[PDB]
Amino acid sequence: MAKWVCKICGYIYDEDAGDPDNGISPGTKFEELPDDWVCPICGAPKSEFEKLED
Ligand SMILES: [Fe+3]
Ligand SMILES: [O+]
Ligand SMILES: [O+]
Ligand SMILES: [O+]
Ligand SMILES: [O+]
Repeated sequence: MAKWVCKICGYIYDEDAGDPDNGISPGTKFEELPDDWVCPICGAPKSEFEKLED
């Protein structure tokens, strides 16, 4: 599945890994993240993430 990078701090949201400590199970697509989800490192909103793909 896809990876997305936080343009602020460099955290990688890996869809295969999810973010289970913050309520997101593995295999959760970025588009399916709640509107209130933020970067677990720096707190950046979803707007500041970019998908790693051409
Ligand atoms: Fe971040
Ligand atoms: O990706
Ligand atoms: O994970
Ligand atoms: O899941
Ligand atoms: O936002």
